[PDB]
Amino acid sequence: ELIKNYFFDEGAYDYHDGAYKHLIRPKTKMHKLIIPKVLKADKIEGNTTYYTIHAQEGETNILDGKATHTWGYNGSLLGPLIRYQSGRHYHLTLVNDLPEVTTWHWHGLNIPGPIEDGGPHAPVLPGKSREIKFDVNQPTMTAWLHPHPCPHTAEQVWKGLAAPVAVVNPLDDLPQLPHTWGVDDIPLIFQDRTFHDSQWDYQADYDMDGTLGDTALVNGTVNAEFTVTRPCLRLRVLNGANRRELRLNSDQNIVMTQIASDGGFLPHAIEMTKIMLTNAERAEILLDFSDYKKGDRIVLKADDVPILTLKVGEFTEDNRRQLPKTLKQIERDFTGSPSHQVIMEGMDDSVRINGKLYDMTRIDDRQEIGKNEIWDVSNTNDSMPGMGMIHPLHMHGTEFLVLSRNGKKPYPNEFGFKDTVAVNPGEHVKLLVKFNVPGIFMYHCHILEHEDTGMMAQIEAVDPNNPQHWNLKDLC
Amino acid sequence: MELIKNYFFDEGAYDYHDGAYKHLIRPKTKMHKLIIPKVLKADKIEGNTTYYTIHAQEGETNILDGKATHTWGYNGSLLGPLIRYQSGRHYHLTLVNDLPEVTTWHWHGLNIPGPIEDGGPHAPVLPGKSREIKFDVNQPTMTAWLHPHPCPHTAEQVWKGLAAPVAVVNPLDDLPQLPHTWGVDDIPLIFQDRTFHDSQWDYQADYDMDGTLGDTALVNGTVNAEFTVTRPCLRLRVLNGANRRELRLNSDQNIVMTQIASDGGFLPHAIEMTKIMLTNAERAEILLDFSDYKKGDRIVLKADDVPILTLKVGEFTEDNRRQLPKTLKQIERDFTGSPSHQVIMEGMDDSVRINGKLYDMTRIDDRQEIGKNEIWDVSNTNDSMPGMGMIHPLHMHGTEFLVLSRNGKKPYPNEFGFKDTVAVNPGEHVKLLVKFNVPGIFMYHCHILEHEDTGMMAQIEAVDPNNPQHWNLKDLC
Ligand SMILES: [Cu+2]
Ligand SMILES: [Cu+2]
Ligand SMILES: [Cu+2]
Ligand SMILES: [Cu+2]
Ligand SMILES: [Cu+2]
Ligand SMILES: [Cu+2]
Ligand SMILES: [Cu+2]
Ligand SMILES: [Cu+2]
Repeated sequence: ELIKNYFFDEGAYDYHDGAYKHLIRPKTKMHKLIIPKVLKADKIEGNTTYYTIHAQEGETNILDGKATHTWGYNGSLLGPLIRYQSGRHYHLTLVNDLPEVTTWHWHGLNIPGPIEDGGPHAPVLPGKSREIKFDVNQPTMTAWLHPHPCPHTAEQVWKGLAAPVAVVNPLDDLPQLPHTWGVDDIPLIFQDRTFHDSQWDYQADYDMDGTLGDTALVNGTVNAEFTVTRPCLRLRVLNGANRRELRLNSDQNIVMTQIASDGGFLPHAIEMTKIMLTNAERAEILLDFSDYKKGDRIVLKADDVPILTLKVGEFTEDNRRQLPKTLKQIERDFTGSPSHQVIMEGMDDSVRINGKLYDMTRIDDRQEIGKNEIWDVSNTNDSMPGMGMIHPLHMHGTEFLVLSRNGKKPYPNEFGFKDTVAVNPGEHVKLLVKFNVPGIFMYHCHILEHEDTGMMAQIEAVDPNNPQHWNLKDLC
Repeated sequence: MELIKNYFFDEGAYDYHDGAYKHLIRPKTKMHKLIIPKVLKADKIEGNTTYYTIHAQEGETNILDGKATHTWGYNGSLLGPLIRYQSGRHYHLTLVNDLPEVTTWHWHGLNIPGPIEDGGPHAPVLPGKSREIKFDVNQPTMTAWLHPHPCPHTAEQVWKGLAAPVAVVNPLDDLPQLPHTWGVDDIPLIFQDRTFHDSQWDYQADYDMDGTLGDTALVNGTVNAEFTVTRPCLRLRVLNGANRRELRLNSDQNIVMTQIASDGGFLPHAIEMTKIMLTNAERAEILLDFSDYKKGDRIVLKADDVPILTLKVGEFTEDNRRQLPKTLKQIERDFTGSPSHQVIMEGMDDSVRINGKLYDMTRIDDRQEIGKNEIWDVSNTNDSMPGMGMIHPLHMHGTEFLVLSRNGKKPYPNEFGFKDTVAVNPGEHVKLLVKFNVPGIFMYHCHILEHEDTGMMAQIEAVDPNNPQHWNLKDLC
């Protein structure tokens, strides 16, 4: 009934690789946890909400010595909480104030591709800016924004470009849940970085099988501590490393109630003392500190290494509210042969999707919008422990259902919608996919060095009432 | 603890189930700034007595952005000002009539001597003439209101534009933690439905015996109302002052409403909810909190899927949040036994009848000794079969009462506090606990005003056993 173990096949974990790097608990002061500021609108005129977002340089005190040269959204590093609302329209002004081209990929949002998507087709030259419009129609969930150029996605994210996104659909939201951002409701944006005189050098730490960093960050903070002012606490976890798998445990094995995955809430909640997330996998979780006095620390650790210390303070309210046994209604009853097939293969430099690398001008698949197709994403690495690797399939422009893993029921927290799934070596994952808008989307391994090296294919979501010519140019 | 994500009353008997119901049309005008009713300044304070003058008058109000709209109003063109009382005080009121027909001043909420001070259908003020009245006030901290209650034009007159919010602060039960800065962190939300004929209100045209409905929603006589929130906590004093329309208040972002009070003062404990339903005259004081909102973000409040008020978040000047006690007000509720009174509300359209009889102004329909706690059994004999039924709100003059039971089950979560107006669903027996404090003749009537007019009104005598006053009843109607 209670889960006390990490989910994916241990034999293929990251630490088996020959160029892994353990996390080093840094000898710095416990820093206070940085909450990303809420992005105010520039104006509201109707059902349209206006947003401006500068991607810009800056210097951030992360260590207690020098500043660190960082890139960031509307800031020095990282980015603000960008709230959307299902059933609204949004005009965004994407300013580029970096010295190289960037994009704005809305990892989670189901908006037209490839321009709004912010995939490798929506470049913004330095100095220049861009405007975009899109409706939003999807469930209540946590998304995020990262650059997705070609082929420098990895470098950019490393530099410090990431930002949490919150998409509240009034129709499936639970406002019982802690919603006081910063107090009872916080992000946990896990990242791994190496410091060279308090500076991040991507070129130095680069590895084509995934760039690892010896120090863990949390919302751009190191040795982060957070004072819990309230009994319930909703963490919105996110692995935004380039490769590192996030193995989240606690030093007192506090029960984590996972209420949501990437693409919205789970049918039912899932209690567990530990959790593994691959790159870009989100998890919304609830902890309860009723049975703790004041001053008691609860350390959260990536693997062996502390990353966030939850210090119990004087509770101001009681913010515990009854939840429904069924968090969200989802039809899962769908059988039949897969009408699509994705064969992820190779490691290091052998990374390829269905034998091919990425061609920006090519369409690699087509699927009618609105229809429920079944995909078969697989991984042909060596299952023999140590030989294998865990690739996470991400798909733009859609949330999908995990139906099965090699015929068997998916892990207990995979019944809810997902836009990012882990694929173990020798595993056939069968997904149920439906595209709501039309347009060109990507599907790619979300280890960002694999993406850069061509583990990226495109799909056209076709409207049957508007066959569209796509004139797609290569940009690299 | 749970969060209420639903209205309360039986959906099968909602207003929209009427054959000739009218959906609310969002009117196509410019967003208007919400009109806050000015404070009623005293005319003089000498001692424990505060002097008040109130002219009911005509005028012309800019509601739509084209032509003016002929309105009736208290000390103004439309509606009226915030009238403040204070428990344990005496008040001399000069009620001036500057209308072209007879009106009264019914103080809906106040527990003052009937039927002259009450402003019931016995306290007419002929045009041009005026009246003076004296009364103490001794009741809890609560939101009341003033509407005209003549025979039988109560409905017409309210429609013309006669209403006013009333605030009664008893020092003994008042919570000064709560936002008290009227116009800033503390505002009314007087919901009214009206139809415009070339920017003009025609009651006669829109009249229906089963309740007059209007295609446009007003809020403090404002249309497309916006209000700038200059502060984190905001205390709305919600009031349905329509003739029939039931106010189903919801938000498109499901902001939690913490109900602190009902009609007759505060609730024992606060009640969080994302939605709420109020029948006519039912008042609800609620708290919204905008902590988790940046600046510029709109929060729409809508009546049954039609916006009525846009709360725009502005630059907070203060933090006005203050910890509230788990118990907002202590109330004895433990009271058993057989009902010593019975009210049988029956009929729709013009079948409206209390215990089989219509309204007779010269007849006393019941008697109860003051001070004592009697139990009533208000009920409704409409058809429970969905569609076929109607929700009648029982109002009683001169008293606040406690809802004990609804068909033997506990009352809705926000009905433990005192009330002067209760909804009665079809097939429902509501058992109330009532006590009159002053003596005098009071009404009890359905507060759909076109029923009150057709004659869904009965009278009760509140009898002082020690000092009876002989009652001779004459009809003006
Ligand atoms: Cu994405
Ligand atoms: Cu991504
Ligand atoms: Cu991507
Ligand atoms: Cu890969
Ligand atoms: Cu009334
Ligand atoms: Cu009354
Ligand atoms: Cu009345
Ligand atoms: Cu009635």
